[PDB]
Amino acid sequence: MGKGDPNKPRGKMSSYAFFVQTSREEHKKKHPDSSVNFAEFSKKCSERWKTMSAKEKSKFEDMAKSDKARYDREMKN
Repeated sequence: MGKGDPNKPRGKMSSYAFFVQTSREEHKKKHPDSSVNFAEFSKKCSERWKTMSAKEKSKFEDMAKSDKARYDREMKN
């Protein structure tokens, strides 16, 4: 609806975005000569994120809501 703005801030994030952001940071540790683009990796992380349970996904859902609520106390109230 309205993410990129000229002066206003941007939208919020989510747990699905932190998954590829945290899974990509743990790739260079064992992938110095490997091209892991977003699709070449987001395709594999989706197979695990879709099978992951609430016991593991909770670690990403708690980090996404922490920033998602911060946007409510920025332009409104």
